[PDB]
Amino acid sequence: SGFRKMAFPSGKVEGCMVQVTCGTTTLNGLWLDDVVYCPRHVICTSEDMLNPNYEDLLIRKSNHNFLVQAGNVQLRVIGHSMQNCVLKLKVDTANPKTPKYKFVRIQPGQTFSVLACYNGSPSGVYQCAMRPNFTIKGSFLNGSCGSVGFNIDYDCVSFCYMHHMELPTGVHAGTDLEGNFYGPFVDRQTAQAAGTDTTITVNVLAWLYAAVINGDRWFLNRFTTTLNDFNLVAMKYNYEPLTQDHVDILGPLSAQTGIAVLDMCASLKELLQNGMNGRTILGSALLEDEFTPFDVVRQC
Amino acid sequence: SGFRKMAFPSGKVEGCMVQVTCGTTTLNGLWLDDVVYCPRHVINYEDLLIRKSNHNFLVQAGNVQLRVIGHSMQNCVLKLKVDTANPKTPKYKFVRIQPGQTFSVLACYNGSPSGVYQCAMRPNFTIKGSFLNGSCGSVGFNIDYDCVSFCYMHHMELPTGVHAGTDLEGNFYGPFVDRQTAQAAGTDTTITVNVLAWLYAAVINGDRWFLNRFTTTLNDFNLVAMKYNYEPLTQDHVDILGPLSAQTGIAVLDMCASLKELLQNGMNGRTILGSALLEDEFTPFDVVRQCSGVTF
Ligand SMILES: CN(C)CCOc1ccc2c(NC(=O)Cc3cccc(Cl)c3)cncc2c1
Ligand SMILES: CN(C)CCOc1ccc2c(NC(=O)Cc3cccc(Cl)c3)cncc2c1
Ligand SMILES: [Cl-]
Repeated sequence: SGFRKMAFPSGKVEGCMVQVTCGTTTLNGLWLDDVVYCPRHVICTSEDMLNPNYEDLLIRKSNHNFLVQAGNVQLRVIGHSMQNCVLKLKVDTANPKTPKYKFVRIQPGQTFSVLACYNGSPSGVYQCAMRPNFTIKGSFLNGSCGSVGFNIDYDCVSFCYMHHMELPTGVHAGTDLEGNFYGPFVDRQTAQAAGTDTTITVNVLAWLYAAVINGDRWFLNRFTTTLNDFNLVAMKYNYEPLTQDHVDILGPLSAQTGIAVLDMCASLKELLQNGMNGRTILGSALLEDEFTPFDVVRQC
Repeated sequence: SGFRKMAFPSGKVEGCMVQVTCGTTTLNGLWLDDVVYCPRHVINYEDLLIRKSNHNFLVQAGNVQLRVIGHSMQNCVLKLKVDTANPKTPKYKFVRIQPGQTFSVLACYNGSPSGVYQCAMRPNFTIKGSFLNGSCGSVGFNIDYDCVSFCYMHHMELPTGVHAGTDLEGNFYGPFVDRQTAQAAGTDTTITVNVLAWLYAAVINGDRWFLNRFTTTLNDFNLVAMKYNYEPLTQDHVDILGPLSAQTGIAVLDMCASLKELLQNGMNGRTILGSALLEDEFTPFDVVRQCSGVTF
């Protein structure tokens, strides 16, 4: 019993964190086999950030300009290449702590653990989700760039995010491990703003099923709804549309609790209309959207 | 920017988790040097233990079976002497924490770490954890520099869904016993010094709507706080909040008048750090650590 925001154990990722220095800029790198992956803006000065020409900046660099430090040991850079917004530094030593891993690009609504690092040293681990507007609501300070997001399903680490920047509203933007940004962002100091954010509907419904599994039923009702009527109501509260794929994904939790997805959609509509009335659901006074249907089944 | 419930990196603890089986019972153990620590309920405990032999305890570290060469009981923890020292044993200490203090939990099943979360020792000595059957022996910890301080070992779930356990010397937190009997957590209270620390974290992050021009005496604040089931605020707590008070320019008793108005009037449809409730599971040290980026 109980329901917590749970992160994956970070050990397999801690053994991969290194510090990367280029000129006056220092950030974090991910050392897997003989390659260190880091944001390409490590080659930039703050002056270069408005309109950097990364190809022009990188051709001017030599291997010995990149200072890589793994713990108290200096790694030797023997090559470099740029792949989208990530720099891949070939090193002379393979990481003996390299776990079984994959690079995965996630969709909005998906959750992952973040190992926040500074100077190649892990400082903390927290759980978060890719927002519908492609930002993450992280907890990051200057020097956290290169900190990674991951999932550990079984013994394989799936790296899905690398931190690159903080937007003016305090939210964060980054790329997958192939250097492709999530969202319409660029690694440039230019007028960029996150689009209006919305609530991850399929995740709130999963969390309502978690509340039912944990004994809480106060919010249930005798009503059902059509998917279209639910979406018409949900849009008004800045909730993401619920698709038939989401209804299908909620099938197992619906079968376990005996509450049809559209019946649970009707409790959600009522909660949006009424508020919580001094009550809580799983210790929260707000509707939680950072637990996927998969996370609920795994934890409960 | 941003404020998350953050746990310590769990790596140094993952390398210590093992599975312990005795008869039909399987739970988790903590392998430090040549000793495996686990809840004694895995087996009148001294009468039950005298009947056991070393080979009855099946200890598994990954895909390797460890040989038990001895055993002893210390309070509610069983200490299994093994023939192999853990090469991954980190620098560690066993520490007993106070209510209000926070720690990270590495939840395990079958000696395998499944998750890490951050939590607080409630004033009623329970923890609001997330645990299923088989989680027993999962440990709570903090990290100071490169030293792991083990402070909690999970033993059981109470009827209300909250959890109870011991320090690593086997002493329970709270008035609990490790047996099947009618036990209930006492009425819980809010950790006042922690809510104030989280209000300072909100100010540091740009959330100031709850600030007011007023101040209060410590006595008047405590008279009001005792009415809302909030823990008393001591002069030690006021002293501990000193650094955050100096950084934000808001005196502790000035922040108390804000908390008093929040208790009497409510949040009024507003949120603080994305929450509609007052959060009490961040200590003043956790706030300074997260808002400064201390590493391990
Ligand atoms: C001042 N106040 C907002 C405190 C927090 O300050 C910060 C300041 C910087 C942060 C950061 N770094 C960058 O954004 C660097 C950068 C700049 C332009 C483009 C790119 Cl691609 C990269 C990352 N994460 C968090 C950061 C919090
Ligand atoms: C509510 N229930 C239907 C679902 C959750 O099931 C549980 C069931 C058991 C849980 C558990 N184990 C024990 O309590 C075992 C035990 C029994 C009596 C005395 C002692 Cl000292 C130990 C630990 N942590 C979580 C547990 C969640
Ligand atoms: Cl995905």
